Amino acid sequence: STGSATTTPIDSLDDAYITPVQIGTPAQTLNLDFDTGSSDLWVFSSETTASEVDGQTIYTPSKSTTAKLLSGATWSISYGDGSSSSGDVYTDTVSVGGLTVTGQAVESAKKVSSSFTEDSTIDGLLGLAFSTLNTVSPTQQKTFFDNAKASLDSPVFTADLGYHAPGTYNFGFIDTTAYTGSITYTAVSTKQGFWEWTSTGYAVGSGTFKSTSIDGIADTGTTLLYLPATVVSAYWAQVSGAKSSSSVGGYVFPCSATLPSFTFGVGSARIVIPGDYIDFGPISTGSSSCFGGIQSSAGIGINIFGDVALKAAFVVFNGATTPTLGFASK
Ligand SMILES: NCc1ccc(C(F)(F)F)cc1
Ligand SMILES: NCc1ccc(C(F)(F)F)cc1
Repeated sequence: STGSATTTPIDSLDDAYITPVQIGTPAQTLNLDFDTGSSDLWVFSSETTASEVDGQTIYTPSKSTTAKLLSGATWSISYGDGSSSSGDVYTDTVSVGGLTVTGQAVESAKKVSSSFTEDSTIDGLLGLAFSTLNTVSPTQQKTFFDNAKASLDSPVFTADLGYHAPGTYNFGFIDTTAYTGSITYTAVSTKQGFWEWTSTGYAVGSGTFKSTSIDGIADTGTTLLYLPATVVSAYWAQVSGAKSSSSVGGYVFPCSATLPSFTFGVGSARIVIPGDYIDFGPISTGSSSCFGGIQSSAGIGINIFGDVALKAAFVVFNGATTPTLGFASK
């Protein structure tokens, strides 16, 4: 079987993408952030502290005839940005675009950090990294993808994120009408639990392609592109007036400038990120300084191919026994 769902940017900057997901019987529809950088399906719920909820749709297990409390199980997660949440665990039926999984672990948030409370458009996360990163204790739980793998026609899902426009998450099949040319596949290391791969190099604008290995993760749950300091310096050196700002915490540039494109290598193929994709607008309302979509990974410890890069391509997450990542222009 297969599944297909539309994903929609939450704001005018493509800061995140939400996808409707049906939980429980009868269905309770929540808009979740599909995150290939984590492995927990957690939701705002009727158990979440009342002061920590500001407009989100909540999951109510007491109204679901298929929800079962997973006795003794707890979860606690901390994200690379300092976000955090925790609670208990239910099992319930979960459907994504027609694709249904029974007995999926649904982690009910009892406490959420402020960054989640202030985001009224995101009702929770659906993790799509490898199940070894799941935080449920004492019994680790499988992701939605891992539980659906056996029933899928093909053990793959694809991300087709839009630039200021809706996109598509497909489960179980590859839409050959959604990309141009061929798909270039590259090896994935699962040793850290991520969709970790190695890019073959980069180029800035119309400049020479620099062949160099960049190890990083494909993360739909991260907004920006985080690359080594040498690469990021070479990019912003081509933008007049650009500078790294300690008070802002990243590279900023004059909003009147035009940004060059950024190319990254996938094997022998090249994915081109248009310069417009790197513009994330004024650092504050009315400011003439704009925030850059390519930032240094030095403070993070790992390079992250976030939405800025991924939305420039059709991306195949091949969860075969030897997992691979496929990239294609679109
Ligand atoms: N999108 C989930 C995520 C967030 C942060 C990280 C970090 F910081 F650990 F790399 C990995 C995955
Ligand atoms: N990378 C996972 C993630 C996704 C969204 C958020 C936000 F936007 F809610 F802060 C935090 C962490």
